[PDB]
Amino acid sequence: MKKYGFNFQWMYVWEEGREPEPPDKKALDFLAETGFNFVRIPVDYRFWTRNFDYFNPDKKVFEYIDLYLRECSARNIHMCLNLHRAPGYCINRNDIERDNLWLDKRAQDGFVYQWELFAKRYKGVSSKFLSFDLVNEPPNIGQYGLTRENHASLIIRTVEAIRKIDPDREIVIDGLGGGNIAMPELAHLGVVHSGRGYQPMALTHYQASWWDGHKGLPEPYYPDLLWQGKVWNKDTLREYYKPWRDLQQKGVNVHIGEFGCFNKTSNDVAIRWFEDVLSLYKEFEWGYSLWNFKGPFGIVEHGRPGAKYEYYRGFKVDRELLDLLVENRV
Repeated sequence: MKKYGFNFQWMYVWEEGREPEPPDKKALDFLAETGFNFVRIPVDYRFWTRNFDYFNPDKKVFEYIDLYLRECSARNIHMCLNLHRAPGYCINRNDIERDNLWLDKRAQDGFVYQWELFAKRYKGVSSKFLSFDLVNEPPNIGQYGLTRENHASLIIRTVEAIRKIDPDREIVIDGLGGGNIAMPELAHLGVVHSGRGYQPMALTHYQASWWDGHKGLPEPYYPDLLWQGKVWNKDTLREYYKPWRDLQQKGVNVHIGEFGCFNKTSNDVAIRWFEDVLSLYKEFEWGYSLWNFKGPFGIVEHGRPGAKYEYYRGFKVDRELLDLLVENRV
């Protein structure tokens, strides 16, 4: 059974005094009632770590993760725990970190220790219900000193550390270059390779303040969107996914950990793009997880101009988008 669901930001970004959110049981009920069976939980290690003191985690905070797992499992939903901001790295505001995970031994030791903590805490929980997504969207080769070699070495070290404690724990790794680049060098590790559905960024992240490349972009149109001297359409998406498909043909399990469109793009344009990526996922037999359930990248009153919402099982949803998400499952 393929994994279809949503990412939830309950413990996504830490701020002084901010407590992680309780699981959104009503949202989880919606997922269960509409056939979704997957939830990705990207977390900020600062929720349990003070001033980079990696080896002194506040384990009391893990009770929230226990709760998320319990509520997901009760509704037959698989939970994928991800370190979004990990010791020494976050794709967003990496400058806030003291260390650099890709080169610093102290950060790597802290990172491995975090994963060993979770491996020990959840040893015995079936992979049917729980998987570990090591680190969200690693940077581009040449950024922060990352190379395919040192990234692979760190992933292998972490995977071996987790497996020494719990050999049955399913592990997921994100593609390089912000989840865009396939990793044939890690194909034999027996882990899920997780890609993304945000291309073309000119469409999905149009007017997204956190994305530097949004500067000077024209109002998105689709298909055949001209961006960076390249025309984007379904054929271009196939080219983009080819390296991932080549790996899947070799026996590697692939999944789309995050995908979606921001809420500044015209809805007709967004829907047209969704039809292409989702039809490709169906053809490839890939599972997928939308970035938001509620929010700009979600199905509940996202806000795109032209969109219409209707009450359905507890929420005001974009029925057209919800239908597309359901129709492309295999």
